[PDB]
Amino acid sequence: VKELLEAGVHFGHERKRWNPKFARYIYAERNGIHIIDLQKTMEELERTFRFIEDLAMRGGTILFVGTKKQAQDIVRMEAERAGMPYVNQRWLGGMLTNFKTISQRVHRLEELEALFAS
RNA sequence: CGUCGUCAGCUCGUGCCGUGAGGUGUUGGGUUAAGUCCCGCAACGAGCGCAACCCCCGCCGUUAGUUGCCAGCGGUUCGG
Ligand SMILES: [Mg+2]
Ligand SMILES: [Mg+2]
Ligand SMILES: [Mg+2]
Repeated sequence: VKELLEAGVHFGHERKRWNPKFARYIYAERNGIHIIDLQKTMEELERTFRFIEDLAMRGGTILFVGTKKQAQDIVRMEAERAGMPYVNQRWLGGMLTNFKTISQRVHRLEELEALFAS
């Protein structure tokens, strides 16, 4: 019910542009495309999802980062529905390490939403 | 105080990179008088600069008329 759908379009990408440390999961090469194996894919999906199901109800927050044209609005839609923050548009330089500084930009957003209804 | 020159610049906080000096921000294309602004961006902002806030000169209005003008019967030293 997982790989029945994951075998839809959700596997098989970039030809001859490959980071070869990813070759654990890389299955074959047909029409140039490095097709990715689905078995280790789904077990690695469980390895992620066990951690997500732990640290998602432990008060832990997920930060959904996606910048390409392909993954913009389907990150923006599915990111706001668990309270989890996202970056739909260009994710800036140091939102995380410089978080205490970009908190000032969030507060300027709040003190500008004060100036909207003003 | 003159000067580079009213020239568009010089920086900082924090983050990143770099052993380090130091970058980055401030590069790039566009744009203006301008580091002016926006689009991308390891940058996000901020400070002094620029601009604007000041004043004159421009037009119009309100108030005010011992300057000002004939519109007015009309004096008339016959002259604002
Ligand atoms: Mg500096
Ligand atoms: Mg270091
Ligand atoms: Mg400036």
